[PDB]
Amino acid sequence: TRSSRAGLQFPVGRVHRLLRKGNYSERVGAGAPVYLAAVLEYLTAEILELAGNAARDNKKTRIIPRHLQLAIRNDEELNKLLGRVTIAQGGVLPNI
DNA sequence: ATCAGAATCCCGGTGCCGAGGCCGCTCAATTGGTCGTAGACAGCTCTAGCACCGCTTAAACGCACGTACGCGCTGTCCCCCGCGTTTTAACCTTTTTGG
Repeated sequence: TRSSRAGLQFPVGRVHRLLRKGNYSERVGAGAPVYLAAVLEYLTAEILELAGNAARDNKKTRIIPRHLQLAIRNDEELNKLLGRVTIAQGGVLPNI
């Protein structure tokens, strides 16, 4: 599989097919889906790292939307990235 | 009815084939940088004054804190219905002594 060749866990074939069927360009090079999969995997790893930290901070072993909201709004770079999104059941940060 | 497990089929991966998109080189010449001189309106330094921001006092009145009462999403009382057995009716049948 093309994920194994790149040492990845995200799919390369699926992403290539979505880029192909998304009406983005006439043709798609072979180095774009690998790079994009790597970026997405890095970003999800960062998100899940901070959300797991936030869930342990609450002494829970399973991540809920509240911990995702806390991880997002507590990280400056992520909170700047996800500045317009609202998370259902995410709540708000404690701020008086 | 969702969740876990068995069977298979279709979509990701291998194989091979073609055509062109784009990399590369080379050439043109526009425009962007670079400087220099001259002019003068704009910036600036400063002075001076006052008006507006900020602190302080007062008033009150209208939100919060609190106890008493209100209301449409959920608990009791009943208008409505299909269906049962019943009540009521028009009808048919049979026979009218013995010798």
